[PDB]
Amino acid sequence: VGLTDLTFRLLRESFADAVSWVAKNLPARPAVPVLSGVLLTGSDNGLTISGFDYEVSAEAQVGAEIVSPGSVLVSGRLLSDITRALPNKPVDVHVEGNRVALTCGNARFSLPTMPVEDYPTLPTLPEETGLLPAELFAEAISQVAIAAGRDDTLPMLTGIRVEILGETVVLAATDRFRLAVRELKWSASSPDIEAAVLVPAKTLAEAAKAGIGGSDVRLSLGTGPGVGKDGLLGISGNGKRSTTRLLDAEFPKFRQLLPTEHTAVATMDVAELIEAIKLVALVADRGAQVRMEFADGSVRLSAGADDVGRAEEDLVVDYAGEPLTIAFNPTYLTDGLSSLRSERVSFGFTTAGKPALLRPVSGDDRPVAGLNGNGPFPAVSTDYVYLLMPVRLPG
Amino acid sequence: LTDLTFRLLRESFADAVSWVAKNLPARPAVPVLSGVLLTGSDNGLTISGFDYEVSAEAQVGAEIVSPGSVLVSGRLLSDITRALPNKPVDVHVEGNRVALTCGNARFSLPTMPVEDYPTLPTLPEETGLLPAELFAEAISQVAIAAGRDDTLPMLTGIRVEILGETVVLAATDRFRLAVRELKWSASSPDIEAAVLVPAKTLAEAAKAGIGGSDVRLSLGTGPGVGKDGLLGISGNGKRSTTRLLDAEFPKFRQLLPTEHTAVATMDVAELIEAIKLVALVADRGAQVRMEFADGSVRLSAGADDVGRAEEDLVVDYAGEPLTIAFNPTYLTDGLSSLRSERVSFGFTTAGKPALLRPVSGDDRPVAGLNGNGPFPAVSTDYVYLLMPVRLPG
Repeated sequence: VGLTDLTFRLLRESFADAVSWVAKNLPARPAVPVLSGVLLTGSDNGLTISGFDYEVSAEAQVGAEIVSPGSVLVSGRLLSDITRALPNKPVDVHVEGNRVALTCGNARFSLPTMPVEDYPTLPTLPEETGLLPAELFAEAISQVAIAAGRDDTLPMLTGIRVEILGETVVLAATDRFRLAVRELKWSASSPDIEAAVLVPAKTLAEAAKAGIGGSDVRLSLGTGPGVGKDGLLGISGNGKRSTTRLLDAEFPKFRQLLPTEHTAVATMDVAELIEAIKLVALVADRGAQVRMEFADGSVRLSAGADDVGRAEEDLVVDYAGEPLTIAFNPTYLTDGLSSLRSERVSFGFTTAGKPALLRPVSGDDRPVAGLNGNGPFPAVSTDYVYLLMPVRLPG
Repeated sequence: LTDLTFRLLRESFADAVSWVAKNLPARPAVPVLSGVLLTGSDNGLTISGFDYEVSAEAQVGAEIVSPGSVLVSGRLLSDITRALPNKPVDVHVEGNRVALTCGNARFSLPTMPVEDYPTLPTLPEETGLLPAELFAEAISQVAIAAGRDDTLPMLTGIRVEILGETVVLAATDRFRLAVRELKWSASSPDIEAAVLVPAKTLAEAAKAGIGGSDVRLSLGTGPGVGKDGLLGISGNGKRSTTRLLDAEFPKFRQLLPTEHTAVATMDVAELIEAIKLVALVADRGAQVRMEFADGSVRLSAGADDVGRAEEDLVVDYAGEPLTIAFNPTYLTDGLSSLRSERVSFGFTTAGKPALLRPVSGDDRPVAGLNGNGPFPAVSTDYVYLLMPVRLPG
């Protein structure tokens, strides 16, 4: 259907990219068989590939000499496999009605065709709500996404919380053992904009790589009194764009959970501390736990087991407060430590049954008021925080 | 008096240890066998592993400040040895526990009873030797064609045949035959037996031949090359033994073509890419087909969607038009192994094995109207024989 049949000439380099970006979303085995197709559409002077699985929906637009408009549905994985395995010659697509003739050099393909009238019109895309640099959005989404619950038996934990307080945005995710919070400055579209939504975590992290080009990605939730309404979020920028259906769940109150002051405060090198963790945990005890003895200007981490496999390492910590001994799940620990994206790290303990607080450290800012070992230290502002619960094992 | 203790460079300790755990992997049957055995003596340390089939043993130069031996869990040692800094490592048996120390890293590993470890095999007398890099190349070329399936051994081994001065390697999964011909320096120029060694055990030992620049097979010598039911690869610091396989192996020289009705010659590079591409639509991967005509071949797979792909490339061909079908993996496996610039096919009919062999420089490549009627087999040191394929309706 359409009247004519689609035919075009794309550069392959460009065809292959556009196609993979669309299959990287909506993977899996879609529920209704049709949804496994992608949709190519020639018009104006550009081609648009489109995918849709009812939750997410991607769509790329590449510049291609179309020598005849139309649209066709063709199996999506097959197109992606072929597009990546082809030479680097220009590729000649041409619908011979019911079959797609694909040609690139002396390679010739005859793919079957899916009924382009069972494809259910991918969503529209709410009105722009603001924008921010693409590389910064990526960094910010990775930092927060680690702490998101990967388990499907329970959503809510599976989302990133996006809160907009016009001009600043804050990202937060949590699996119940970690909290990652990122604070951000974007260019809003209505400087009095003010809502908060919950978007599925992977859908969002995936779209943080369609932000390499664009050098400026744009969130589209809605504008004004209808930012919530319109049950979805839209990431656009460069040639790519996507929508993900928002998550209808309430998310931990969460500012309540942060420390106001810390009884102890440490500061060692991230590099060294990671290596030291990956090493003592080899004997870990099914990987369960690593422990940190904090004293004077040194910390001794140590795991050990049912063989009593015992390992320990000592490194120098710029410490302040009374000797403290705390235990962490070693993965949660290194996850947080990778994310700080910094040279060195700063721990903030209340007691040893209460969340440690990791945040980054670049240059000797503070210290400053870190001499008075005998009593509470200030929280101190920061744009990235990782809150890590301490761990317990049974006998 | 005191228990083993020593000082190794880590770089050297880590290598020696991994080489011993790369063999005898899995979950050994008797629990003890999961340990490795460190032994200090003379002025060298030797790690030893053993699983009843294979048995490796590396020897590294280490300042031992006290001789002895201890058994410690093998995977744990390998994990630790690879995760340690680059400082010198201080092992020291505090009897019942091994104290391992490398910088400010300190480990206290448990100890296994070194008297349940069952004395690893002795190693038959040297039978010959050949360059290590050539032995590796030759083992990879022949090993692809070996059957990976355990329901049936025999297909699982490489056939090593020695005809003093020349050795030949052969493996087969029943659909491919790879044969490699080799010149080594024997120990008794009238040496003459043939044995079957498990295929992986041998390919694994083809990487403990990077150093040594000269690896040495030890089956026995004279009238007792067969007897002594095992093979021994040594060289550099490493050495291993593998228990030989007691099976008869396809008669196999019978299966080669004397003459070919057709003979083709195209570029290996182009042909591989072309195969990997048309097989995307392959039909569960089952088959690729080659139409041979004049000076061009058109490969093409297609399916139940009829997913149809095809590509045309230029073949230096000689004989009457032929159309043959191969399993595409078997095909590219063979094609990788030729280790050559270009390839030469040798077809009898189209229900009979093609013959792949390498081509470097215009020695004989069609060479015109030889011609049409039968072509010569032509000697070669590496041959890949690939059965054509059939699918059911």
